[PDB]
Amino acid sequence: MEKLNFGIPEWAFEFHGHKCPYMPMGYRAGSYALKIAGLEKEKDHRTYLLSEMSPEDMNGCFNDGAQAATGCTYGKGLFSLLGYGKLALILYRPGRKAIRVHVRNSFMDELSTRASDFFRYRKQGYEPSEIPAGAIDPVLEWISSLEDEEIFEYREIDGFTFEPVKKNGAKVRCDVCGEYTYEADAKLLNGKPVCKPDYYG
Amino acid sequence: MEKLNFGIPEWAFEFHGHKCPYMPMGYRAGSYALKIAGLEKEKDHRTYLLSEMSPEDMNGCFNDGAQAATGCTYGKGLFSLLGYGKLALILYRPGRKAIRVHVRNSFMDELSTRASDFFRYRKQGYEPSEIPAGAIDPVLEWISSLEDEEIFEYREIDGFTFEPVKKNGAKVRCDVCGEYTYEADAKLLNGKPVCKPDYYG
Ligand SMILES: [Zn+2]
Ligand SMILES: [Zn+2]
Ligand SMILES: [Zn+2]
Ligand SMILES: [Zn+2]
Ligand SMILES: [Zn+2]
Ligand SMILES: [Zn+2]
Ligand SMILES: [Zn+2]
Ligand SMILES: [Zn+2]
Ligand SMILES: [Zn+2]
Ligand SMILES: [Zn+2]
Repeated sequence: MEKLNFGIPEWAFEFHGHKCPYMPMGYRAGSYALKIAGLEKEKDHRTYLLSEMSPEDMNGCFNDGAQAATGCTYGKGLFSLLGYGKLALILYRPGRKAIRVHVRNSFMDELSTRASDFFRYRKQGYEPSEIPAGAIDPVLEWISSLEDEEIFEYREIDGFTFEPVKKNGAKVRCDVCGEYTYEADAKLLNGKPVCKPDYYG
Repeated sequence: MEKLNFGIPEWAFEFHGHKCPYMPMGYRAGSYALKIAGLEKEKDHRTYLLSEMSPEDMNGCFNDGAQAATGCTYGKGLFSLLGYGKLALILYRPGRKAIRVHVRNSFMDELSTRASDFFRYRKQGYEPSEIPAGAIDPVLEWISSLEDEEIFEYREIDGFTFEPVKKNGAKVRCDVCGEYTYEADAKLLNGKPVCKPDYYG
């Protein structure tokens, strides 16, 4: 698709399912990383995107936006988390210096004020779909009015290296349940391929 | 957005970036899991989706489709991989029996024949965007012509339990670099919060 809501494609909101400040921020961050790199969105498996967040962080919606803006998705094996707890992305394409993008602390301080209504709802436990548009639309409008430079900082990293997980497409029927199992995940039980649930159980 | 290409929303293809058989299969699987469960797409953080694939499996594009169909995304903390190497999903909403959906081996055998052109290109190393439409469009048309029952099997699991990762939104300025760091990922160095890169380096 192709049409914008608060400067973010409408499709990105349909993927994510709701309006919140972090998915747009992640989208903006991913777009900015590409602009800096002089790259277009990734259609295939060439460029890597690493988020500095961890699974324990709230606001992981940032990662949906980042994947959405760059085409470096978790499913394609191009998106991963480093676990540092920072609102930052590292775009890396082998043979080039990686680009790190960080959301400014000063932007975060202003977002806390600007989006206090939205965050008060979230603190009480209301899911984003239950939050009134008046509490979120002005925040997204504000974010869309800012230049990339007002939200983010960046730098090139010199010695960055990253080797992704080695992938394998071969499959074999599990000896116990009969289901096709990717060889990479099959266990051997007396010379026969067995899926993990049947091996360990 | 809202318009279909081969029975899959056009937006899902823009997110993923290219045409391949597995993203649509994952989309179909996720949609079927919801239909069986009697649930609508997840706008927020209520339902969990677990893929039985691992990061070492080729065809992880299945996972983009699954997230896209269900609204159970990796960014929202609702999507995870179990690492069994099966083309299967488990939809789970606390207080109900989980639903497991498996892509039939027989469907996989027919896909190998039906999509031999596409897979020959992939075996040579051509990325999906470089593959001619004639090698992929008839495969997607075929998939759209099949009923859910022709592609998948399902079952309810009785004793399924899953506790997601405990999340925390609090942040503190790292004592060394000054960057806001989610407390959940901060290290303590003589009573001061330090981000992992500054702690370990
Ligand atoms: Zn969100
Ligand atoms: Zn910074
Ligand atoms: Zn107010
Ligand atoms: Zn609620
Ligand atoms: Zn098995
Ligand atoms: Zn794909
Ligand atoms: Zn089966
Ligand atoms: Zn041919
Ligand atoms: Zn190529
Ligand atoms: Zn630090």
